[PDB]
Amino acid sequence: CELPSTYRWTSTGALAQPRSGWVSLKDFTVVPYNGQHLVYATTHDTGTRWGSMNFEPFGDWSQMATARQNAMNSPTVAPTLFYFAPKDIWVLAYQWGGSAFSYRTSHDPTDPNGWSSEQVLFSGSIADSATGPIDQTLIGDDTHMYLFFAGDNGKIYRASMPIGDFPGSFGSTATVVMSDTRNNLFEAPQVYKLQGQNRYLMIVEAIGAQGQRYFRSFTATSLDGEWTPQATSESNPFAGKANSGATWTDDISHGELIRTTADQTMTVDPCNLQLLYQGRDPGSGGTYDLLPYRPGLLTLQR
Ligand SMILES: [Ca+2]
Repeated sequence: CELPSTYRWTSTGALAQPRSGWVSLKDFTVVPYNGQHLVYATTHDTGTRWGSMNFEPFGDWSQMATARQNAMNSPTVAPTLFYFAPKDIWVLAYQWGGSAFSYRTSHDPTDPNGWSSEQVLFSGSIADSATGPIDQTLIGDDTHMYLFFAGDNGKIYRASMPIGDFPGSFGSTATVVMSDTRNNLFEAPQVYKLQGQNRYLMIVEAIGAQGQRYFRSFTATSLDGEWTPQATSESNPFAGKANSGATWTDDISHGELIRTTADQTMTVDPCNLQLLYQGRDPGSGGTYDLLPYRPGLLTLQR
C-alpha cells in the first residue's frame, strides 16, 4: 500500500466533549492497549490553566464519548505515550517541565497518576523561537532512539541516542532536518515507521492561507537520513480542509496516527491510515488558548 500522492479521507464529527471544567481536549497521543484505545491529551480549563488527562481505555470509537476522563495530578502538556520494549517500561514524554522536554515512566499506562518523578528528556535550547522546543515525538529503530521536535519557527529538529541508553536524556544539542516559513513547518510533528515498507513518515502541522490548520507529509528511508516532501501544500495536503471529508471543523490539527503497536517502533499500517486529530467549530472565536478543540478521526479512502 504505497502512500497516495493525493490523499482522500472520510471523517467523524467530534468524538467526545470535554469533561465539565475543561474547554478543550488537544494534542492527542494514542496507543493500542489490550485490544482497546488508550488516549492521553492536553486540557485547558475556562481560565488560564493548561493540564493533561487520559481517557479510560475504550474498545470502539463510539465509546470515546462515554469513556471516563481522568485528570492527571501532574501536568504533561502535548504528551507522547509509548511502550519501551527493551526495558519493559512505559514512557510518557512531554513539555513545560523542568527542562525543554521531560519524561516519566510507569508499569500501568492506564493510571493517570501512576507516573514516576520527572526525568529530563532534552535540555537544549534553540535559536529564533519564542516557544523554545515544543511538541516532541520519539521513535526507535534497531539501534537508536530519536527525538523530533518543532519550534513554532519553521524548523524541525532531531536528536538521537543509542537505544541501550534509553530511557534517558537526549542531551542539549539537536540537528535541524528541515526548514521553511513559520507557517509551513509550524508544530506538532509525528514520525512513524510504515509497515511493510523501508520508509518512515513524518507529518507536520502547518497554518494555511486563511489561518486554517492542516498537515503536510514527508518521508525518509532512515531516521538519520534526509526528508522528502510527500504531500506538502494546503491544496494537496496530507490532511486538511481540502481532503478531510469533515465539515464540523476546518482545522485538522495536532494529533496522531493510529498505530499497529504501542512500542517505540511507532509503526503504522499504510493500508489503513487513520488520524486522530483535534478540530473545532469554525464558528468558534475568542483567544487561541480557549478554542473549543475536540477529537475527531479520519479514515483513509482506498
Ligand atoms: Ca504530539
